[PDB]
Amino acid sequence: NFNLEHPFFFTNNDYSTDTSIKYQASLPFNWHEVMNNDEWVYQYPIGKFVERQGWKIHISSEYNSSHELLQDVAKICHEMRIPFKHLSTEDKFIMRNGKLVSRGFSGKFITCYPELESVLQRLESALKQYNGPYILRWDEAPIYLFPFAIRFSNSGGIYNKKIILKEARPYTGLGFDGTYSSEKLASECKALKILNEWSEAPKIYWHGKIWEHTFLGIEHMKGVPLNRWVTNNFPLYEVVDKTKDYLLRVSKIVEKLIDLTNKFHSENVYHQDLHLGNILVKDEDEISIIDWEQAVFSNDEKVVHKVAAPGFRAWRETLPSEIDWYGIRQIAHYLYMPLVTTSDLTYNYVSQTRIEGKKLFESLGYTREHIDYVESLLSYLDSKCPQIENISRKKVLKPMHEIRTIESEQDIQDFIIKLLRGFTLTYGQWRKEFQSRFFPVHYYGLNFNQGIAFSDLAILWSYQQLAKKVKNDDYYEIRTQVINEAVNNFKKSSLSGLFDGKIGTIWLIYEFGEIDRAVELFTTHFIEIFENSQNKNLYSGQAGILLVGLYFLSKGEIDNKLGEEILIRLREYTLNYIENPETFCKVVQSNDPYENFGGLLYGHAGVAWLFGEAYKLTGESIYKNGLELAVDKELVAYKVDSNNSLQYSQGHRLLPYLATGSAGLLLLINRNKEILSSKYLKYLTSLERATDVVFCVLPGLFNGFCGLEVANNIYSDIDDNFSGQKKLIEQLYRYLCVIEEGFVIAGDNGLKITTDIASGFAGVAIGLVSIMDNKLTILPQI
Amino acid sequence: NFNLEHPFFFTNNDYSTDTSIKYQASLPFNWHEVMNNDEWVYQYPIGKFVERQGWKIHISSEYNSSHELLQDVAKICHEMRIPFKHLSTEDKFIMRNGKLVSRGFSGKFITCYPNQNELESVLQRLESALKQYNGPYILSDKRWDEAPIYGVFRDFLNKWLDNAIRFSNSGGIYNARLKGKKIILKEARPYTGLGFDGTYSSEKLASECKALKILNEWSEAPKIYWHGKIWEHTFLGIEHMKGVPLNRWVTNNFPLYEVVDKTKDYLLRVSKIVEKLIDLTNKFHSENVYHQDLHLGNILVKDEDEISIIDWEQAVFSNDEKVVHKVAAPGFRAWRETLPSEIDWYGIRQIAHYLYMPLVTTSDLTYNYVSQTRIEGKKLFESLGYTREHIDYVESLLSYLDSKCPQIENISRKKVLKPMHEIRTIESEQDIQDFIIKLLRGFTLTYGQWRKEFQSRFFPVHYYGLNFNQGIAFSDLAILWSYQQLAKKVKNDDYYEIRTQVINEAVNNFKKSSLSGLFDGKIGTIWLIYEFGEIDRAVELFTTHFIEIFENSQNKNLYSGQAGILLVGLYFLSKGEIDNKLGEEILIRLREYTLNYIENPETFCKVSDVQSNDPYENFGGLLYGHAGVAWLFGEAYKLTGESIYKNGLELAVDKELVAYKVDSNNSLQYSQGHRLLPYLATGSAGLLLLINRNKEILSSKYLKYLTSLERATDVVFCVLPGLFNGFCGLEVANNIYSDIDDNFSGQKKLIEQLYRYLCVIEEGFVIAGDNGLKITTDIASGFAGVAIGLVSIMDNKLTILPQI
Ligand SMILES: Nc1nc2c(ncn2[C@@H]2O[C@H](COP(=O)(O)OP(=O)(O)OP(=O)(O)O)[C@@H](O)[C@H]2O)c(=O)[nH]1
Repeated sequence: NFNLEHPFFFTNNDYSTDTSIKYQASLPFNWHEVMNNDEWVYQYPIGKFVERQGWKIHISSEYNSSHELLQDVAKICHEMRIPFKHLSTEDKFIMRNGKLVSRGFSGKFITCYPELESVLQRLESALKQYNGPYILRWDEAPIYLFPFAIRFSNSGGIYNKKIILKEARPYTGLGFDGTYSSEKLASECKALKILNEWSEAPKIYWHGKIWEHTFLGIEHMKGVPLNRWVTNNFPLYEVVDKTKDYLLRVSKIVEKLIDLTNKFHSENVYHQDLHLGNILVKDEDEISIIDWEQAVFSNDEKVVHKVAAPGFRAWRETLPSEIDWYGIRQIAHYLYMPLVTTSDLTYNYVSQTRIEGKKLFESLGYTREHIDYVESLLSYLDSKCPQIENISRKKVLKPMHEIRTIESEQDIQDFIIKLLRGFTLTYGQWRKEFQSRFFPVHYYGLNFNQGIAFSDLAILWSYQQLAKKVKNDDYYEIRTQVINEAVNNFKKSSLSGLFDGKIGTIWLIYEFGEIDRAVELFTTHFIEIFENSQNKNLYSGQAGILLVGLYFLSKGEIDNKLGEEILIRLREYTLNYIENPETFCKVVQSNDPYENFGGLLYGHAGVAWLFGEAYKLTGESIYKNGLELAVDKELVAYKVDSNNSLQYSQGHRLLPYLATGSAGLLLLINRNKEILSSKYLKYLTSLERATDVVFCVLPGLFNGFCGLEVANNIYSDIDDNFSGQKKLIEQLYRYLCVIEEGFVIAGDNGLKITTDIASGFAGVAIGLVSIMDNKLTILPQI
Repeated sequence: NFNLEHPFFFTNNDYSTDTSIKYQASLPFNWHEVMNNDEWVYQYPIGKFVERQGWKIHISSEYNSSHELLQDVAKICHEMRIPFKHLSTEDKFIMRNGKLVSRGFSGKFITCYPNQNELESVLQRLESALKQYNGPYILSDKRWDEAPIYGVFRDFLNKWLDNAIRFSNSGGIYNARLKGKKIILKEARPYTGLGFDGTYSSEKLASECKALKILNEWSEAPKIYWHGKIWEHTFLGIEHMKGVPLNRWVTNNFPLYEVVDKTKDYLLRVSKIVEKLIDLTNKFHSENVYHQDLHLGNILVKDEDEISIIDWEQAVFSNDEKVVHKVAAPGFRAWRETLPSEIDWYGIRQIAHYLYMPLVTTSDLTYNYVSQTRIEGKKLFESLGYTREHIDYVESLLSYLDSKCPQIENISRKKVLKPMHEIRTIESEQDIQDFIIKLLRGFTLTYGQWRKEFQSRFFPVHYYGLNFNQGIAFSDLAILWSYQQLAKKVKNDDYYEIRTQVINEAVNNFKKSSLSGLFDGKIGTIWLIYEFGEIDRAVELFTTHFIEIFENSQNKNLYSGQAGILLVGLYFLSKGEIDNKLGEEILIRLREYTLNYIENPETFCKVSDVQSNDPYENFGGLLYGHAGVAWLFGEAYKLTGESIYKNGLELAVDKELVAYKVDSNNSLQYSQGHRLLPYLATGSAGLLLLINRNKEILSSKYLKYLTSLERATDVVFCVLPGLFNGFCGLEVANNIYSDIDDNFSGQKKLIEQLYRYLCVIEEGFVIAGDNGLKITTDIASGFAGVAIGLVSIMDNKLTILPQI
C-alpha cells in the first residue's frame, strides 16, 4: 500500500521531504498564520463571529508569474474580514495542479471563504491580467465554482480510418521542469509534420480548438506490442521452434530499427522516448513507432531524461543523439533474453544476460553460422553510445562479467558462502537509516513482523539453518534483541495464522532455540490463539494453527491434557471438512499474497499437507479419504497446455512454480508415495514436462524458478544430489547482482534488493536446504 | 550544553537536517560504497588486507572548483591501487573549513589510504593532474608537496622530515603594537571562513581597505597604520583608541534607584549621543560608504560624550541592488532585502533606543521592538521627574530616526510576534486579575508549537537544563503544578489528560535517574505527587524508594543534596499521615544530621567569584547555599520546640553575612566576581526571605539587618523577568512576610514593572527567557516563575519550599 522510491530499498510514506521554494504573505495582526495540516497556513482571525462557513468561493493560479498574484491578494486583507490561506511550497503547487491528482483538488492555490457585500472592485482592478488553471460563476476574473477512453487523467486523455484523440486542456500537467502538455502537442505538430514521407508514422490533423483546447488526432496504426510477440514467440518450450529460423527473425528487427534510426537523425529531430510500448510490429514483421511527445529540436543542448517507461532512463546527462541510441541498444538486447527490468537500478545491466544467451542457444542447439551475426550487430551498437559514469548511489549494484560452470560439490560450497554475506551487507545498509522494522523487505510486506512471510525473524531462522547446513560475526546479540522484541509485542497484534499470524512465531520460538520458553508460551497462549473461529487457510487460518500444534504433540514435550483435546480439535476439524470444500478456499493477475485464491500456500493443497501429515501417527481411514479429495480439488483449475503439460490458469497469464502452480502439487505427490494410488502417482509424467522450462522471470521460491527446481529435485527415492543442484545453480545465475564479495536477489517487479521468503535472499536459502535435506523445512513435517 | 537556533524555541542537536550540492565518483568493477557515520562515503576494493597505523593521505579542496577535483582524482587513482573516502555534503565543507569548528578538524575533504609499498607510486601520477589546483593551509595534518595533497584504518616519504582576546578558526582578532601607537588587528588564512552566502575572510577583511581610506581624515573613524602581506595571511591594523562600550555605559550611568545621581539631567546627557550619530550617518552616506554592521559593542563612547565607531569590516560600496543581511549581531539584523544604505536605519536607529530603556535583545525574535522601550521610558522619567522640556525634544529627535527608517514588509514565520502598543494603569481588582486571565494563553500557545514539531520532551525549556526532566527546577511536573495554583486564584481546558501523562512518566522513568535531590532529583518528584493531589502514591513511593534514596545521596546542600530530603521528611512527620516507626527513624536521622552539622559548617557548603548563570556553578544563595540549611533548622525549631536547634540559625546567618559588601548607597549585596545580585535565589532577597517571620524566635541581634536589605532590594530596573534570577522575586521578598495586611503594593508594583518584558504572539503576554531569543515556560525565567510569585504574596508564605 505504501509505494515510494529510494535509492535501493522501498520505504513507507514517511521519508520524503519538502525542500522547495516556499510561499509567503507578509500580513499584519488580527490574523493568525498557524499551520495545522502542513499544506496551508491556516487562519481564523481575532475578534470574530465566524459564520457557519457554507458555500465557498475559489480563485486559481498559474506557474508563469505566481510570485505576483499572492502579494496582490495579501494587500486585499487590510480591508474587511476573510479567511486568508495559501499553499505552503511550490512542490504542493506542482502536485496539486499536475499529473495524477483528482479534479476536486486542482486549481486551488489561494483561498477565500464567504456576511459581506459579495463584491469588491479593487481586487478586480489589480487582477484580470492573470487567467488560467480553471476548475470544472458569479463574476469576472479567475473565479471558478466539432470536426468529428483507455487512460483517464485530469490533465488530458486518450480516446478512441478510425482516429485516436490526444487532447490537453490549457495550463495543466506541470512537471519538475516547467513544461506543459499543450507545450508538447506543438512539439509533435512540428516533429511529425517535419517527416511525413514514411509509412510507419501517422498524419497530423489538428481539427480545431473548440472552447480553447489543444487537440491532436492521429489514425489507428496496425501492429502488436513487441512484448506479446516475444512471449508468444520465444522458445520457452524446447520444441515450439520451427527447426531453427528465429535468430534469423531477430535480424529483421535488428536491421530495420538500425536502418530507420539513422535517417531521422538527418532531419534534426530526436525522439528521446524509446521503450517497448512504442515499437509495434505489424503482420509480416513490419515495424511502427508511436508517442513522439518528447522530441527536442536541438543537438548542442543537453537534457537529462525526465519521463520514460521502467527500464530505459539515461544516466547523468548526455547529448540527445545518445538518448535515442540507448533505446536501440537496450531494445536490441531485449530480444536476446527478456531481462531489462532491473536496469533502472543496475547500470550496464546487459552483459550477464547476453553472455549466458550464447550458452543457452548452444545448449538448445543452433547453428553457429546464423549465431555469428547478431553478436556483431550488438557489437556495432557499442560504438554509438559511449561509457557514462554511474552516480546517484545506485552504483554499487554491479553485474558480473565472468561465469564458470559447475563440476563438483565445492561449487555449491562456495555458492552458499557468497550468498550468506549478502545478508549482512543488506542489513548494514538498512539498520543505519531506519529503525521501524529491522530487516529490509519487499514493499507489500513493509509493515509485518510475524510468521513465515515478509518478516523479521523468519529470515533470521533461514540465515542460521543454512549456516548450520554449511560448515564454518554478531549473530547472538541480534538474536537476543529479536527474541526479546518478538515476545514483547506478542500481544496487540490482531491477526492469527501460521505464515502471517501468531502461532508462526510460536513455531520459531521452538525451532530457533529456547525449547522451554516455547512450551510455557504455548500453554499460556495457544487456546486464545485458537478458539476464535476466523479463517481456515494455511496462510492465515485454523489449519495453520492446528498443524503446528500436532507437530508439538508428536514432538514429545507436552502434557497429557493438551495432547488429548488438541487431537480432539483436529478430529473435529476434519469432521467439519466432511463434504464442503469451498469453506476454506476458492475452487486477474497479481504478485502480492492476499488477493490470490489458490495454489499450495494460498489454496487447497495446504489442507492436503495436514491430511497427509495426520495419517502417520493416526493410520485411520478418514484421514486417507480427505487426502485424495484435497489433492483432486486442487487440480480443478488446471488446463491442458499446448504441449502435453498442466499449468495453473489465472487470467491470460500462465503459472508455473511452487506457490500457485503445478510445482507445489508435484512436490506433494512426490512426498506421499506410499499412501497415494497408481491413478494419482502417474501424474508425475505430465507435470515433469511442465516444470522444466528454460525461462521464468521471477527468482524467488514463492515466485519462479527456485520453486520449479525444488519440486523436481527433492524426493525421487534416490540419493543423487549433484545433478539435483546443478540445474538450479546454472540457471539461477541470470537473476543475481553483485555487491562486494556476495550476491543479492531483487524481488518481483525488480528495482530493489530484498530479504524475504517471498522472493529474496531467504527463499533460495530455504530451497537449497530443501534440495539436500528432503523435508521442505518451512512446512511442518513430523 | 545543547544550543541550536530555530524560528521560535531552542532545541538540541537533532533538528538540523541537511541540504547541499552532493558529490561522489565512479567505480569500475572492483569496489563498494558504505555510509559510515553520515559525513563520509567510503570506497575500497572487494577483499584486500592492507595495513595498520602506517600512513594515509589527506586531500583538501576549494569551494569554487570542488567537483572538478573529485573527477580529477577519481580516475587517476582507480588505476593502480588507492582506496579513499571523502565528505558527502557541501554544508559540512562549510563546517570543516570554517570559523567555529576547532583546529583538530580542519583542512580535510578527501582521505586516502594507500598501501605501504606504494606510497611513492600512488601520488607520482596522481599529483600531475592536480597542478592547477590550490587549497587551505595545513592544520592537524602534515606537509607533503605542492597541489592539494598533503592515523588508523580499521615507504619513500621519510625524506621530507600585546595580548589576545579572541581565538577562532579564522585566525584571530588579536591586539599588538607596531614595530607603537597601538594597533587593533584582524587576521585571516587561505580560503577559510564561509557562510551560506559564502565569502572568505580575506574578502571581508579587504572589503574595508577602501572604506577606511575614503574616510581617513575624519576624527571619529579608525586610521589604518599598517596593511600588507607578510605571508598569504593578511594583517590589517587600525589604531586603538580609549573609551567604554555603550552597553556598559548605559548600566554605569542609568538611575537604578531614586537616589543614585543628583543634579537630575540625564535626558540632556542623551542629546549629544543622538545628534552626533544622526549627522554622522548622513556624513558618510554620500561618498559611497555603507556600513552594514552596527551594534552596542561597536560604539566606544569617550570622555564627555564622544562617539568612536570602529570595525567597518562589512562595507558595501554601491547601492543599486537589494541584498539580505548576512552576518547578524545579538539583537541587530536587517529584515528581507533592503539596500545597503537602509541597513543603517534598522541599524544606528536601535542603538540610540538603548539609551532610554536598555532592552533591545528580543528584537531578533520580535520585529521592531522599540515601542515598549520608548513608551515606558517617558512614564519612568515622569514618575522620577527630571525635566518635562527634554522629553518632547528627545522623543522628536528619536522620531526623526523613525522618519528616516523605511517600513519593511514583515515576512517570515518570526512575524506572529508584534510588540505591544497599549498599556493601562491598574488601580482596581479586575485589572490585576485580567493579566492572569490572559497570561494563561501565553502558556497554552507555547505548548502546541513545541510538541507538534519536536517530540523528545513535553514542554519548552531554557537550554541550560534541557535533558533534565526531573524536579522542582527545569522540569515537567513542577511546571504543570505551578499552573494549577495560579488557575485556582482566578475564577472559571482539558488538562486532566495532560496531568495524567505527566504523572505516568513522572514515575515510569524514576529508576533511570542517576541523581537525587530536592529541586532536580528523585525526591522532588516524590513530594510533587503529595502536593499535586495524590496522597497514597506519595507514601508508597516515599517508603519503598526514599529509603535507598537517602542511603545513596552524597551532597549536603538543598538543591541536589541531603538537606531537602530530611526537610520534606520533617514536613511529612509534621502532617504525620503515615510514618510512625519510619517517622521515629527519620527523627533519629535528623539527630545525627544536626550534631554532625554543628561541628564545622565549612565542609558542607562553601562560605562566589565566578560570573556564570549556570545552576551547578553556584556556591552561595538561598537555594544554592547555606540559607536552605537555616530553612530546615528554622522549621525544625517550630514543630518540636527543642532548644538545641535554635543554635543553627545564628550560625548560618553569621556565616552568610561575611560575603556581602557595603557600597555608597549602604546596600548589602551579593558578590559574584564583579556583579551585584539583588535576586531571590543568589543574593539579597534570600536573607530577607529568611529573617522575617523568624523574628518571634530571634530578638535583637538579627532584626537590625531587615531595613538595610529592605531599602537595598528597591531597584527601579533590572533586565531579567524571573524568580530565581530575575526581577519578580524582588517584589515578592520585600513584602512576603508582612505582619501588616498589604496586597496592592505586592500586586501593583510587580504588575506595572512587568509590562516592559512582554511580546504578544496572539492576544497573549508571553515572557521571554534568559538571553531572550526564545519563548520558554520554565520556573527560573518563564511562565512558572511569575505564576508562583504572584500566588506567593496572595497566600502570604511561599510556594517553593515545604512549610512545616
Ligand atoms: N579596549 C578596546 N577594545 C577594542 C578596541 N578596538 C577593538 N576592540 C575589541 O574588539 C572587539 C569587538 O568584538 P565583536 O563585537 O565581537 O566583533 P569581532 O571581534 O569582529 O567578532 P564578531 O562577533 O565575529 O564580529 C571588542 O570585544 C574589543 O575587545 C579598542 O579600540 N579599545
